[PDB]
Amino acid sequence: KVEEILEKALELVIPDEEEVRKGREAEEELRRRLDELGVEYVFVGSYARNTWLKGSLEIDVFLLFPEEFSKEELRERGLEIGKAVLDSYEHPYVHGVVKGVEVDVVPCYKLKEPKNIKSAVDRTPFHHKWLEGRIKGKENEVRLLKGFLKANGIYGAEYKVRGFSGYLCELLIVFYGSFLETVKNARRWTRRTVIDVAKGEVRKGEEFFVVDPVDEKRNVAANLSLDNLARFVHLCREFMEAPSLGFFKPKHPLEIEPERLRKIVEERGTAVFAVKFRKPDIVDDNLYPQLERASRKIFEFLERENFMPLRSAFKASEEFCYLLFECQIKEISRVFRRMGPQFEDERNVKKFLSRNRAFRPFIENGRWWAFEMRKFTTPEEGVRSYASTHWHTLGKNVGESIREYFEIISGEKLFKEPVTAELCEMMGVKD
Ligand SMILES: Nc1ccn([C@@H]2O[C@H](COP(=O)(O)OP(=O)(O)OP(=O)(O)O)[C@@H](O)[C@H]2O)c(=O)n1
Ligand SMILES: [Mg+2]
Ligand SMILES: [Mg+2]
Repeated sequence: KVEEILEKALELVIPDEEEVRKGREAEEELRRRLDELGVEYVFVGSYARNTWLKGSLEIDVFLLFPEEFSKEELRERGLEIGKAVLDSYEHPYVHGVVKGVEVDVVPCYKLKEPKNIKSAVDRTPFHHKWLEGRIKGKENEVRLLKGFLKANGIYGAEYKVRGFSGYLCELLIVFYGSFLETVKNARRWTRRTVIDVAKGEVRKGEEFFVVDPVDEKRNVAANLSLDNLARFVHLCREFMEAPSLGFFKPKHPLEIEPERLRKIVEERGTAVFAVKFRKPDIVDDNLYPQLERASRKIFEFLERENFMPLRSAFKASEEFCYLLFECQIKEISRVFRRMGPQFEDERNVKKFLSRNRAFRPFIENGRWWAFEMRKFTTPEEGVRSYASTHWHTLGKNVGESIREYFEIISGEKLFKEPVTAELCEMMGVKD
């Protein structure tokens, strides 16, 4: 059964004649442009090992340079070989297109093996060398892994996904031999599982760690979040229990009507709202970590102010960002208890009592307390206040945007914004 499912899964993960066509054209051409210049380079991507997922074609070329320091020559070479170009940020590289195919031209040292100068980009060539000879023949196993992860939103080590990188997928296929064996054993991974590829061993450690065979101190699964690891383990246990081709297919967007959402929310009886603001002009890897931090600070504020947040989420559209929240408390009393000093402190007590208040302070369990008034009674009002004077804690660029402008939105108005998918997921809505 399973083998039959994996067989049909291949038709979803293995590229196609018309994209294996573009990659074969752009490659020859790129070599021609690189050779004429007499450049030293090496293709090192998923493309270079035919392990790239269907529809995800892209080429990675690393230019090799000695022991000198400013490879602004790369800026030069790339621009001179790529039909179109862009500078993506020791991180600046050329990204463009050649014969229609996306290409990355990156600056590294033709290092006579492991040492890596201010390593990062310099490791990429060894990663390729280490894999090239071990992955041969299992290309499609890698593809099944990638396709499986992707269909479930966990392929990609970028901050927006915090999932499994392509490289991590190839080390795993190499360690276990195949996609199936990988999932079968991933059913027993724990948050303390250490997969040491170079030593062919699995042990227990401090956190989930997949030792890079090229550099033992590096955790290849550094960006995989604890929760996406958990989801993969659970997915594996589910697939083996009942394999289905559906695990290799994107789930379909819960086409939900605003009136059905209003009904779910009034039925849950919670306060559902979002903070809307202009999306700052920064790259995803910079934006997402700020959206996560801004969402956590606001959640912590809601917890502290006793609005009992249930869950939060965020969304980045083309022009705006949204921080979504759901709280168990829609309204809290205007009066609250303010803690005073122990009865023994004559001086501080006199001070605590000198303040004018609508009600009389009192002693309880040896300490003075006073009833005082809150400056807001709903989580929406609480957040309007917080976002107005504590935007500095919400990330450098996200906070600056909120400082210029933001609005708290709820109800139908909220349902009209492009955040319905996030809302449904946040509340666990099902079809
Ligand atoms: N040690 C490294 C460092 C970087 N890359 C590059 O980092 C990006 C991740 O790619 P890879 O790990 O090869 O997998 P994907 O490119 O995601 O492959 P696919 O989209 O086809 O699934 C790629 O452009 C790849 O060229 C790599 O392969 N190995
Ligand atoms: Mg690639
Ligand atoms: Mg790339």
